[PDB]
Amino acid sequence: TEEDVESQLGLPILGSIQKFSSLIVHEQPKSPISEKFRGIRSNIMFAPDSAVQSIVITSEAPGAGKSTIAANLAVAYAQAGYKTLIVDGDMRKPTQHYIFNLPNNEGLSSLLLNWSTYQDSIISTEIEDLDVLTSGPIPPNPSELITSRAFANLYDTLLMNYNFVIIDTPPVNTVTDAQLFSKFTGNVVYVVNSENNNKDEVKKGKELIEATGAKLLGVVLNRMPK
Repeated sequence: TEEDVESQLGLPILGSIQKFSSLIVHEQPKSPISEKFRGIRSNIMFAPDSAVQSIVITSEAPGAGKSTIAANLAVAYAQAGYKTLIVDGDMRKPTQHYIFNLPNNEGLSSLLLNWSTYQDSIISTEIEDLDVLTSGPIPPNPSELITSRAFANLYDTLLMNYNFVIIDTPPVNTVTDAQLFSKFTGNVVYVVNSENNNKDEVKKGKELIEATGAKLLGVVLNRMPK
């Protein structure tokens, strides 16, 4: 199935994740699934002259499990020794505060608008070397925030303070938020729901990501069978 997707979509497979509290890499660190997350990490970082310090994670459509992939990949980076930040850049339908069991009264949107401080907006989790910047309150104008000087300045600060930054984003099919964040990271990981029978959507997502000019590092195939 992996080889089918690699050829039909024309992208390398960074890893395939079987169907499977969300944080399997933390709760079951020796599991074969957790090892596949470590394989994704390794495939991103060892692919010579790439210096990847940050990535956008997006998907072809809603319901692909993208946010769970992003969170577990962040745990894998932290376990490998990277001081890691996961940013919930989906300010429309945020989920990282649910995944990590955190409040969402302060986060990305409030930080950018000066309603909360840097120090208050980023939370250190109970997992060593893993911090989370939740989305904050839902703004009426998310794309304006992403393209603001405020975000450009924040991004520079994050690169000073973290060895690796992962930005979860909305799916790429209807809004351009993922593309706008890709200006900053220069790098995108594409989560594809293997259960999605609409291959036009899968192919279109690749096209949309490539149109940014960012490096499409490869695909994470999710919800694979045993």
